[PDB]
Amino acid sequence: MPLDPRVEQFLAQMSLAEARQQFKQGALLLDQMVPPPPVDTEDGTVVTTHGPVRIRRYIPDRLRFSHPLVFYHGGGFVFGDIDTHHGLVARLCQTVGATVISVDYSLAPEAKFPVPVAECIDVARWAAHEAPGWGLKPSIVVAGDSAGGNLAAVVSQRAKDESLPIAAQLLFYPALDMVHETPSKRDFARGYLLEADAMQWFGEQYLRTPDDVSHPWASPALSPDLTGLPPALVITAEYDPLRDEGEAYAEALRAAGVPTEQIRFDGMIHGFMTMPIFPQMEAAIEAVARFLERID
Ligand SMILES: CCCC[C@@H](CC)COC(=O)c1ccccc1C(=O)OC[C@@H](CC)CCCC
Ligand SMILES: CCCC[C@@H](CC)COC(=O)c1ccccc1C(=O)OC[C@@H](CC)CCCC
Repeated sequence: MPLDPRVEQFLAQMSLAEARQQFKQGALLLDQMVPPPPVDTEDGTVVTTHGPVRIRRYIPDRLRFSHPLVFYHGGGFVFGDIDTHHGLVARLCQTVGATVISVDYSLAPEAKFPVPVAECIDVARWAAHEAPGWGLKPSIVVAGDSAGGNLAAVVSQRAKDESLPIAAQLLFYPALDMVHETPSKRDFARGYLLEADAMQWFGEQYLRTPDDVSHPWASPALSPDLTGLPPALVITAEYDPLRDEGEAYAEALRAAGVPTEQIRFDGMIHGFMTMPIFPQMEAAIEAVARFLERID
């Protein structure tokens, strides 16, 4: 099932602080290539158990969905911010007609595992508490892309113990298994934007020691019991190392009686939902909207 022609062409044609700017610079380029919709935003800070975490609450023109979204951005645990993922959250907000809190969680290696996992829970728990004050259901919807998809997944699995109501989880090409090699991983290890060397490195920045790989707050795919987790939208790209662990984990949720929609965007690569030059980005944001209609 061959590459999308638009993605094909993108691939064809190409210090910590330095690489971060570079990645910020790459994002904002795209945001000028394809302007985001305007949206009302508030800046703010949540008092978490690991310090203050900056957040941005998005507010849609029409409010249609009954629960807040909590978005954890990607970037491999080392890159990204609220501004990097403005393009996606903006659209999620307006297309879905929901309130989104984009979380500025602490980055690695200056914060190590499992600090951001903690932050993300505290913020979710904060949003649950705030939700009635906005005229919404206390339940929330966690969402993320890649590393952020990982957090979403982990927050969901801790949700019951942490007494945090979650009505759904949205996983955009997440990382779920740092222990197992998989056909897609292996097969798409170099040349499809997300590479294996990058992934080894990210895991050195993020983890304390190499044994953290088999920890379920790092590898949520390894948790043997998935019964009664929140409904899941699991979106994967075809030519992506993380594709296979994403799809297996979705099959597993489904076998554990968790309402699951899994969707592969054929011909696409990892990161495509923060890459608005592709039509498939907004096609997936449409999938998020449709899925979330079914949650009530
Ligand atoms: C704008 C969104 C895309 C950005 C993308 C980089 C281009 C990052 O997306 C990822 O999913 C990711 C990519 C590379 C490395 C890691 C990840 C990831 O989250 O965990 C994978 C494990 C594997 C050992 C590493 C950390 C181990 C504690
Ligand atoms: C269902 C969970 C997938 C996760 C994975 C890791 C545990 C297990 O994969 C397999 O068991 C597998 C083994 C041999 C051949 C294919 C597959 C497979 O996934 O087929 C995916 C096909 C189209 C449907 C790709 C076509 C486009 C490139």
